[PDB]
Amino acid sequence: MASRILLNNGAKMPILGLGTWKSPPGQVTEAVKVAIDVGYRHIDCAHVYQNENEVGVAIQEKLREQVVKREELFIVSKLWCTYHEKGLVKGACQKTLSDLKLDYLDLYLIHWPTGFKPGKEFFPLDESGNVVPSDTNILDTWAAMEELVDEGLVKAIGISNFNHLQVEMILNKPGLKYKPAVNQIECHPYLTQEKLIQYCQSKGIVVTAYSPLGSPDRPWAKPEDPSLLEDPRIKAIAAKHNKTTAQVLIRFPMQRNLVVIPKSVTPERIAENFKVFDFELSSQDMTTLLSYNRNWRVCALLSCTSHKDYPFHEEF
Ligand SMILES: NC(=O)c1ccc[n+]([C@@H]2O[C@H](COP(=O)([O-])OP(=O)(O)OC[C@H]3O[C@@H](n4cnc5c(N)ncnc54)[C@H](OP(=O)(O)O)[C@@H]3O)[C@@H](O)[C@H]2O)c1
Ligand SMILES: O=C(O)COc1cc(F)ccc1C(=O)NCc1nc2ccccc2s1
Repeated sequence: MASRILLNNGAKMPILGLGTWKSPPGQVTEAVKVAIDVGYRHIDCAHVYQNENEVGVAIQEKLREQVVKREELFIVSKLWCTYHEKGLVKGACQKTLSDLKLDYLDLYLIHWPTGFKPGKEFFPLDESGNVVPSDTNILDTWAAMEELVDEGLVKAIGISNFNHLQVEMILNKPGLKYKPAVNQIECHPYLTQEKLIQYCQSKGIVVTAYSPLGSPDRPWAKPEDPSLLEDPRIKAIAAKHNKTTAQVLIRFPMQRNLVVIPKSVTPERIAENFKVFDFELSSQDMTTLLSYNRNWRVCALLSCTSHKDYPFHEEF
C-alpha cells in the first residue's frame, strides 16, 4: 500500500487525511498538530466548517517549527454553495487561503453541485424552509474553478457530492480546460458506491471517501440509524486482524484505491486511525464488507431536495 495516489494533474495525494467537520475550534488546532506529528500529511477542510482559521494555526505552526515542508502537505478545501456565482469564487478561495494561512491549496472542491443565494447565511431559506437557489449552473462554476488554477491559487480542482450524470456534465463541458482531479463522496460499508466509484476511476478521477466511520457525531443522528462502529459483523473482521473496528473501516476504502479522511479531535484516535498501513484485508473481507451496503447516507439534507441540482435522486 503506497502512501500517495497520482492525480490527473500530475501531483500525488496522500491516501489518508484528517477530517475537520465538527472539530471544535478550541480543539482542532491541537488535533491538527498531533496529526502532523504522527504522520498525517493531508488535511480536509471547508469554509462551511467554521474552523479554517484554527486549522490554519496548526498548519502554520508545524511549518514554522519545520516539522514538515509546505510541499509535503496536501491541504484540501471546498467552495461553499453560496459562492457559486462567478464573481464570488475567487474571493471565497482567497478567504479560505487567508484563514488557512496558505498561499495555495493542493485541491479545491465544489463542495456540493447546488448553488444557493449569496449572503452571510450558509443555508438561505424561504419562509417555508426550502433552500433558496442561485441561478448558477455547474458548468460556469467549473470555469470559475479553472481560473483559480490559472492564477496559481490552487494546484488542483475537483468536485464533491456529484452524481455520475453531473460528473459527466463537467467531462462533456464545452471548452473544458481541466478535468476534475477528485470527486469526494460519502462512502462506507452501508453506502458502498460501486457504480459511481468505477465510473470516476474509469475516467481517471480519484475518489475520496468521506464519513468512513459513519459520522457518529453528526448532529442529526437518530436512535434508529444503523451504526458501523457497533456492527458485530465488522467487529468480527477487526478481531480477526487484531485491529479496531475503526481501523478496518479506514483500511477498507484504501484497498479500493480510494482516499479516506476520518475525522477525530481525540489524540489517541488520531494516532490509531493512522496505523492502517501494517495489515491487509483479504479479498473475501473486502467483498464481505461490500455486502453490507444499505444505501444509507449521513449527508442528504431535506431542505435541499427540491434544488434542481440535488444530487441524490439519480441512482448514482
Ligand atoms: N464533502 C462533503 O460533503 C463532506 C461531508 C461529510 C464529511 N466530509 C469530510 O469527511 C470527514 C470525515 O467524515 P465525518 O466527520 O462525517 O465522520 P467520520 O470520520 O466517519 O467519524 C467521525 C466521528 O468518529 C469518531 N472517531 C474517530 N476516530 C475514531 C476511532 N478510532 N474510534 C472511535 N471513534 C472514532 C470521532 O470522534 P472524536 O472526534 O471525538 O474522536 C467522530 O465522532 C469530515 O470531517 C470532513 O472533513 C465531507
Ligand atoms: O457538507 C458537509 O461537508 C458536511 O455536512 C455539513 C457541514 C456543515 F458545516 C453544515 C451543514 C452540513 C450538512 O447539512 N450537510 C448535508 C447536506 N446535504 C446537502 C444536499 C444538497 C445540497 C447541500 C447539502 S449539505
